[PDB]
Amino acid sequence: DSLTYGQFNLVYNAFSFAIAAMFASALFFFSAQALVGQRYRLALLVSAIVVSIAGYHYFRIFNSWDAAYVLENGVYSLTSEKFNDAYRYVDWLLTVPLLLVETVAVLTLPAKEARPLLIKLTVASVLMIATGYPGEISDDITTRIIWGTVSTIPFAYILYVLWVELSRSLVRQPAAVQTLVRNMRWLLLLSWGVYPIAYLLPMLGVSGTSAAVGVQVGYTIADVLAKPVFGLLVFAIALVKTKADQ
Amino acid sequence: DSLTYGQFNLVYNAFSFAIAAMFASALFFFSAQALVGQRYRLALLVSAIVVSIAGYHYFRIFNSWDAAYVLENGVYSLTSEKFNDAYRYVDWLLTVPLLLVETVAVLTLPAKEARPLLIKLTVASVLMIATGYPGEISDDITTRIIWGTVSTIPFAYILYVLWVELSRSLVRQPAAVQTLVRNMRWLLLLSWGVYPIAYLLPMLGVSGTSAAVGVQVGYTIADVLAKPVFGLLVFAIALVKTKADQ
Ligand SMILES: *C/C=C(C)/C=C/C=C(C)/C=C/C1=C(C)CCCC1(C)C
Ligand SMILES: *C/C=C(C)/C=C/C=C(C)/C=C/C1=C(C)CCCC1(C)C
Ligand SMILES: CCCCCCCCCCCC
Ligand SMILES: CCCCCCCCCCCC
Ligand SMILES: CCCCCCCCCC
Ligand SMILES: CCCCCCCCCC
Repeated sequence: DSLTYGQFNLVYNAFSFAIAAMFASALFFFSAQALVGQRYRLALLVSAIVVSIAGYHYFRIFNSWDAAYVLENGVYSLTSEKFNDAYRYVDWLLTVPLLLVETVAVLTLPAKEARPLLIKLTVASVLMIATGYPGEISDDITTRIIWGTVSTIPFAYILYVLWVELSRSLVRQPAAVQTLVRNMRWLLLLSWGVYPIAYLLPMLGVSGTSAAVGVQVGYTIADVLAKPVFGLLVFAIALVKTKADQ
Repeated sequence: DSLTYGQFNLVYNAFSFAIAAMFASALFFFSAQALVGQRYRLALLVSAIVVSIAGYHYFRIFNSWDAAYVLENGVYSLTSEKFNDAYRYVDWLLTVPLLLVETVAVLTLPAKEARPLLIKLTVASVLMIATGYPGEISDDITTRIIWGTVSTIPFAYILYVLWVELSRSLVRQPAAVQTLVRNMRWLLLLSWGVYPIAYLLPMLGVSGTSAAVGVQVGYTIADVLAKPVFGLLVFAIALVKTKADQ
């Protein structure tokens, strides 16, 4: 249905803020390669690639939102072009595996262990995103609950596996490294937890237009926390690891 | 006069974006003290203080803008509470001298030279900001040109002195340090140059409401470039200097 002034702007502003955050962080992460040792530059480069891809999609998402509504009679009425919910899920399919690479890369695990860990996590993320999409686009609450519950299964698998692997990497490492890795553990858990909570809004009653606004804003803030903010923690780990290698 | 939908939002969004950028960078700069040597932590702390103060004032600026207009008849009409142009100039009076401290602090000059350099630059910045304010608030174009031209005199003095001092600090320093200091020279010149250009908009013809929107947006983007973005360059210099001290 139609959207109020404040509702259209909240999403409009959220997408504009995301474009700026992704592209500005892309420049930072790319240049920050020169501040860390050679062994950790791949994690910085992948982080720059992640936010560049997300920045491209938020540019497309911004245009899809702008073209979906029209200001008339003091409100925003729905136009003929429907909002493209697929841009975000296509973005997730590409960037979430890259986020997993960035995470494993800064920990410097041996290839015999890093490779099967990455495949299992990447396969799980594809299952998570693929099962979430039909529930995301449904107009039916029961359907949204069923697909979303299925999507929680690989979601819990990824977070459990990453918590254990990050905890196992702590051993022997210097104290400054250990504190950053422990805090990366929590930022991963809390930022990724925003997504299913935001997915739950259309079923907590409330107006359907208010729920749809909350979902779009929630996913956007979550993307900012899980990609550029998370990337800053990866950058700090690379700095301290570079120093420990003297 | 009254403001269109898009005009009120552009400023509304600009102030919201500034609050987020200042407070998020404040947390980063405060914590980044732990990534640099003890001799450079003061520059990081002052940078955190700068953006915390600016964040407070943009919170007050955001509320003053929100309270100055009211949505009615599909437009925004001017309310009884007038917008407070003084918040920004009071903010500049406090943070610009602190920005000058941050700049001198990361260069590690001796006290016999750092102290008189800081006093002369601080006195010039007060003169620059104080003479600019009467021209900023005038409804008369001739008055805006006269006070603004006077304000350009200490403005040019500050930029000339900082260019020379930064250039003189280059000597002997390692190659990685020298490139960052040269780029800090340019970011300072270009970011500070946005302010008088934005000040010029109300005299290039154009609608008065469009000019007022452009001034507020221009100053806000300039503040983001000259405080948190500039602070990231200071942080990089402190990182490379920490390493050169081995
Ligand atoms: C950069 C983008 C990222 C890190 C995407 C994260 C997405 C999730 C963690 C997915 C959450 C979902 C469920 C667990 C609940 C059902 C619906 C989903 C797909 C949103
Ligand atoms: C963080 C805030 C900063 C760095 C403020 C910078 C302000 C200026 C460089 C002042 C510019 C002005 C003139 C040179 C032209 C006349 C009006 C002014 C005050 C805006
Ligand atoms: C850092 C590189 C990102 C470049 C983003 C370009 C986005 C172009 C969108 C074109 C849509 C037609
Ligand atoms: C980082 C500390 C900044 C705290 C900003 C608080 C702003 C409070 C504004 C109160 C206005 C009444
Ligand atoms: C669905 C939430 C999964 C949380 C994983 C955390 C595992 C910690 C166990 C030590
Ligand atoms: C008003 C612009 C002042 C520019 C100062 C740059 C000085 C460079 C001379 C070497």
